[PDB]
Amino acid sequence: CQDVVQDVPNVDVQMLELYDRMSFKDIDGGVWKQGWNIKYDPLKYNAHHKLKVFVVPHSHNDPGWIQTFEEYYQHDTKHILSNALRHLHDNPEMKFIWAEISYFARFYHDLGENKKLQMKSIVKNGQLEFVTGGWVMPDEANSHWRNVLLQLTEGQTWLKQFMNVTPTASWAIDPFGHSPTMPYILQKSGFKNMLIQRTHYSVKKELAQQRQLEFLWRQIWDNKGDTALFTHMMPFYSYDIPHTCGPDPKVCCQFDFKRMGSFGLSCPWKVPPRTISDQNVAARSDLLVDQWKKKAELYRTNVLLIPLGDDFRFKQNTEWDVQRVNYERLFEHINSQAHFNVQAQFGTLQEYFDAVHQAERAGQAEFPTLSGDFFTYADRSDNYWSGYYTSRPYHKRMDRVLMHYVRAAEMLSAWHSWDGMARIEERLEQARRELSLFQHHDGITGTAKTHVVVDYEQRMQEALKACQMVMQQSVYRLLTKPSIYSPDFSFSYFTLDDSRWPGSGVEDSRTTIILGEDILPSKHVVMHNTLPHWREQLVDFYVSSPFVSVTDLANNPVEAQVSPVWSWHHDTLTKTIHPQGSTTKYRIIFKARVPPMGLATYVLTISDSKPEHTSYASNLLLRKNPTSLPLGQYPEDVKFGDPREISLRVGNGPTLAFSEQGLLKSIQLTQDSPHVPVHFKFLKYGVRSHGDRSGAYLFLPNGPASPVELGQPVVLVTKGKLESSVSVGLPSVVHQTIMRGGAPEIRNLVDIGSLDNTEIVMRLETHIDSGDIFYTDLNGLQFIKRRRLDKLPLQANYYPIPSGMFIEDANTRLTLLTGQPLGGSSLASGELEIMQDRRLASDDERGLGQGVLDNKPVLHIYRLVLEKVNNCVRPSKLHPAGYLTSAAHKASQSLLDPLDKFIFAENEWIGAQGQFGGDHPSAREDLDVSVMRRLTKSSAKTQRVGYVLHRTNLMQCGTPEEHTQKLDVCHLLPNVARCERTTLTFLQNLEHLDGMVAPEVCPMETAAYVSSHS
Ligand SMILES: *[C@@H]1O[C@H](CO)[C@@H](O)[C@H](O)[C@H]1NC(C)=O
Ligand SMILES: [Zn+2]
Repeated sequence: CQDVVQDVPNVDVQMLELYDRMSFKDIDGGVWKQGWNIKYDPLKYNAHHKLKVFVVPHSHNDPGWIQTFEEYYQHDTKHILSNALRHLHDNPEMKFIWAEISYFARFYHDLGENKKLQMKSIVKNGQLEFVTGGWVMPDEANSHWRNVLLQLTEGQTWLKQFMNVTPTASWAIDPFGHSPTMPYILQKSGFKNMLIQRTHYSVKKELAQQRQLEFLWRQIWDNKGDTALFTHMMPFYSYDIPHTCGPDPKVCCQFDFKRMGSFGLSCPWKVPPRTISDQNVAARSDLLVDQWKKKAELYRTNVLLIPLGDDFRFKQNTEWDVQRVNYERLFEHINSQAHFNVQAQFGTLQEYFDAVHQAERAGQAEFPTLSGDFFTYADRSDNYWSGYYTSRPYHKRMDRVLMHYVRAAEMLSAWHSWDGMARIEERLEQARRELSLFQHHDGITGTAKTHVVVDYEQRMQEALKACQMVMQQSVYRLLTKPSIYSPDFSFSYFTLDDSRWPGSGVEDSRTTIILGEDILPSKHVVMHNTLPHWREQLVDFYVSSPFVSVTDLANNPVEAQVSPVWSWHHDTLTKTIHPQGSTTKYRIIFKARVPPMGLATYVLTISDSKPEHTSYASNLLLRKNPTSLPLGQYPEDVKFGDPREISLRVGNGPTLAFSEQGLLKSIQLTQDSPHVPVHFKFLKYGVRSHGDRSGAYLFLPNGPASPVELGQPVVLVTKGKLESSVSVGLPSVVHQTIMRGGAPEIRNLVDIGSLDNTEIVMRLETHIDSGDIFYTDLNGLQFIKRRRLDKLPLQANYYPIPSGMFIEDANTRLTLLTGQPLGGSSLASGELEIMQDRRLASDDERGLGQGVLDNKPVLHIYRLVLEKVNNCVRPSKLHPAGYLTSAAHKASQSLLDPLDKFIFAENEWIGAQGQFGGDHPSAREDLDVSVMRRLTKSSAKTQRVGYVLHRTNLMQCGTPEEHTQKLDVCHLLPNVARCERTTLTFLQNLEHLDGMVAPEVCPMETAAYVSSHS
C-alpha cells in the first residue's frame, strides 16, 4: 500500500502551489477578453504535419433547471433525440455525443421496436456516442462521492443493458468548478479520458500559457500516479459555439448557423453568420481555420477538439440541416486546399482522445502531471460561484438523508432474494433514480427555479417512502422465525422513526409510541447499523408516558433517560422565541448496541410509576419574566432563573461552558486539562447596493459579516445522565448544543423568514494558530488543504464544505463535521465559519431569472471535535492533503449514517428475534462497506451481490486500536461459488479471486467486488 501521508507527490502542477503564485489580474486580453492575442507560425503545419480537427456536435440538456425534467423532455429533449435519430440515420458522416442518460432512457423506452433498432445501430456504428454515461452530469461541489458513483452506475448499467456500450471518456462542460473526486471514481470505473470546462478564468490563462490544459490528473496524495486520468480542460469562457471555435467570439459566432434570424437567435457581437457558398467559402474558411490554428496553439498535439453545440441544441430538423450542410461545405473546401494543411471532420469525443494518444505514442507530445481541485470557480471579474455551496439548504440536507436511506434499503434487502410480487427491485430503482437525478448541477446546487426545486423535493419524498417500504419489509423478514414469517408485501410492519429529518420544528412527522394499561403495555423497536462494525449510539423515541423502561430481547434491563418534548415558538404576542413542553408526549433515550451491518431488537414497557432503570432529566429555563411550564406526568418540575453562564458535563466526556446567551464559550477535554476558548457566534452578510448582486450562484457580500443582534434570548438547559443540552432561540435560528459523553452535536433549526438579502453564517472563534491555512473536504471523500488568499475577495475564499472542515496548529485542532453540504471558510487565524442559509431578492444574471426567496425551515446538524494533535503523525508542511482523526471520522459517520430506528406497527410481533448479524465480522474502523447491492433478480440461477469497499485514512496519534476481524465481503452470504474484483459500477470483471476471498483495500482506496452464489 502507498503511504498517503509521508510522501509528498512530485507533480508538474499542484493547484494550491499555483494559487499561491498566481496574481489573478483581470485585464482585457483583447478579443479573447480573459487571455491574450494568440499568435502562431503558419509554417507549423504542412503536408507532412497537418492539423487534424474534430468538430463534435453536442446538445447540453439539463435534467431540470428553468423547467422540470418532464417539461424539458416534452418541450425539447424528446424532439432533439427523435431528430438526432433521423438525421444521423440519414447522414452517415454526421456525429453527435450524448451525456444525460436520465433523458435518453426516458426517450428510448417510449420508442417503437423499429426505432429502438435504428437507435442501437447508429450507436453501434459510432455516429451517436455516449460521453460519461451517468444518469446526469453531476454537481462536483456539494455531491457526496457515494451519490456521484450511484448516478454513474445508474446511467452506465442502463447503457450496458440496452445500448451494449460503456463510455470510457467523460464530458463535464457545466458543473460550476471541478473536483478530483471525479477522476478518482472514473479511473476506478474503466475510464481513460475526461473533459472539464468551468474553471477560473485566471487558471485557464495560466495553464494555456504553459500548454498545460491537457494533463494527467492524479489525487493529491498519490505519489506513484496510479490514480492518474488524462484530462482535457477547455480554454475559453463558455462551451457555446462562440467560445469553442477559437479565441474570438465575434468570429466564432458567425459559425453557429442557428443564429441567422428564423430561430430567434442572433450574435451579440453584431456580425451574423452567413450561409456558406462556393462564392464565399474561401474567405469563410480562411477566417475559421485561423481561429482553429489559434486554439491549437494552446495545446500540444496536432489534433484539435472543436465542440459544436449549446443548451438544448439540435432540436429542429432545420437546425440539423443548417449546421451540417454549412460545415460540410467548409470541410470539403478546407480539406481540398493543401495550403491550409488541415483535415477537418465531424467526430466524437472518443475519436478526439484516441487521436491525441496516437500522437502521444508517436512521441510528438508529453503531458504534465497535476493534482488539486478547481474551486472556487469565477467566470468573470469578481463573480465567484460560492453561493451555490449553500443555496436551498433544505434540499442539500435532504440529499444526505436520502443518500443514507438508499444505502440502508439496498443493504437490508440484499440479504435475501425477493419474489417479484414484493416489488423490491421496483422500489429500489425508483429511489436510486430520484436521488441520482438530484445530483444534477442544478439540483443539489440549489440553482433551479422554485417549481423545479419542488419537483426534485417531491421525487425525493417518493424515494424516501420507497426506501422505508423496502427497509421495513426487510427487517420483518430478517427478524421473524422462518416458519412463522407470512408477509403482506403492501403492509407496514414497521414505521421508521427519524429524529433529525425533517426534524423538530420542521415537521411533526414522527409517531408517538402509545402505551397504556388499557390499550398496550409494550412495544418492540429495532435498530439497524449499516456500518461494518459493532456500534453503540443513543437513540430516542416519543412515548405517551414518562414511566417507560427498556429491555433487550433477553429481557436485560437497559439504562434509559426520559426528557420532555420541547418545541420552540415565535410568540407573536410577547414578541419572544421560547420553548413549550408537551404534556402528553415524552422522549425516552437509551444506548442501542447493534451488530456490524445488523439489527438489534429492544422493548419499551410502561409502568404505573418511575421504573428502576429510567432516570429523568432536569430542565432549567433561563430568561427574565418567566412563566410556568407544566409537563403533565413528567416527574421533575421545570426550574427558572435569570440568564447566566453555565457549564455542563455528560459522563466522562468534555466539560462545556456557555455564555448567558446560550452559546458555547469553551471546551475542557479532561478534568485536568484547561478550558480551551471555542466561541460560537452568528453573523450576517448582506448584498451590494451597487454593481453585481448575489443570487443563487454568486456570493457577492457587501463586506465582512456583521454580528446578529441577539438581544436577551431564552435559553433552555436540559441535564440528564445520558444526554444534556443547551438550546437558545436566536433570531432566525434555534441553536442547540447536545452532549452525550463525547464530542458535542450541534443542531440549528434555521428559519431565515422574510429577512431579504441576508446570508446567515455560523462562526467559531478560537486561539488556534492556524494562520491562513484550513482544510475542507471534497465530496466526503478526502480533505484538501486550503490557503486563505487576501489577494482574492472574500467570496473567493469560500469553499464547499460537503461533510467537514478543520483548522489546526502544532498542538490543537478543531474539526466541524456536517450532515449537509454548505459553504464555508476560515477568514482569520483560529476561525471556522459555515453558511446556514441565504435569502436573496435579486437574480444574479446567469439565466435563472429569479432570486432565492423560497426558503423554508431546515434542521442542520453537526459534530464539533476539539482535539490535541501534537502527538499525531501528520503530513509534512508541503503535503496538499489533510486527514481526520478516529474521533472526527466516527463523528462524521454518526451524522451521515446513523442507526436506523423501526417501530413495530401491530400490537404483537409473533416469532420476533432479538438480533441479526451477530456473526458479521467487525471490520477495522477506517473500512466501510459503502454499498451492498444484490445485482440479480430471484429468477437467476446464480445470484450475484456487489459490494463497494472504501478505506479512508485516519491519523495515527498513539492509540493502540486493536481487536478487529478481517472483512471478506465475498463470504457474507453463504454458498459462494466465485469472487471477482470489478469496476466500481460492477460492469466489468477485473480479477478472479482465488479462495473466493475479497481482500481489504489500502488507505484512500475504493474497490468493488461481486460474489456469486449457487
Ligand atoms: C456487444 O458488443 C460486443 C463488442 O465487443 C459484441 O461482441 C457483442 O456481440 C455485443 N452484444 C450485443 C448484441 O449487444
Ligand atoms: Zn447545465
